Amino acid sequence: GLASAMNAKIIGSGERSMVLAHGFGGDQSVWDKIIPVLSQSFKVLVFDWLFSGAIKDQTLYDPSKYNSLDVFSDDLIALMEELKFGPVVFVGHSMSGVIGCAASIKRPDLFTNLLLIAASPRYINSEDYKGGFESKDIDTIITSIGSNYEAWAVDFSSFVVDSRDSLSVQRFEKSLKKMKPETALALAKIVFGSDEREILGQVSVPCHVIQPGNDVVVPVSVAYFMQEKIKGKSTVEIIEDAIGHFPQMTSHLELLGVMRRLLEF
Repeated sequence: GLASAMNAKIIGSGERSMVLAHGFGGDQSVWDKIIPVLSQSFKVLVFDWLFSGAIKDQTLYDPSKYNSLDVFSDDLIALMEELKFGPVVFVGHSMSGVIGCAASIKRPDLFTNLLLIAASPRYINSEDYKGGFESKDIDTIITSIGSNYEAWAVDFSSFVVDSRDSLSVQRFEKSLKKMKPETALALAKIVFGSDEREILGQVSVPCHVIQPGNDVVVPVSVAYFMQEKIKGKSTVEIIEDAIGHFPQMTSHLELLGVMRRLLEF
């Protein structure tokens, strides 16, 4: 029953298969600008993660089940199996990047390539690793989500979406505001406090780390960290004029250029 709950759709035709997986607080409409071109060359699976505001039944998401990022890769594989879909080029935005990595370790046979878009294995800074945020900042984000959610959604969307693209800032604000605030909080704990650094060494499927030139959520060094740690073939592609965390919304032709180069279409 995962396909109906997750609003799963396969868009396009032909012998190439792709999955587009949205990130924190989003839904599948984040892909709207690039899905027309991609569907000319790929069968594209899009869906909403069960935390999304787009899920019709907002009571489905249980933080007791969703207590680590690991659980989402199980959902992904189950959905692909239910759809008899694969193997795929998996395109994962943000949290979905490491989710796709984990999925590829669980089922290497389902994943031909991984494209990670502004992905990070860890946001929290330590002595040996720079993720972009101090632990105290992550805690404050979460208490902000849990104190005045709507205000937080306005501030957060303005923080992480290219301020040159007001329409995209508003689209993401809208998506965030559709979330159940308790679900957003539960999710933020496991995403913003994640540590998936150790799984990278197990990734054997070819990987492409696509990184905005200036993203407050992911410092450039994280992209190069992932490339270094990933076992299989791996490249880093910087989109130099990309700002913020949503290049598929705010630098979409640049992103399609990179994808065309990487995937030869």
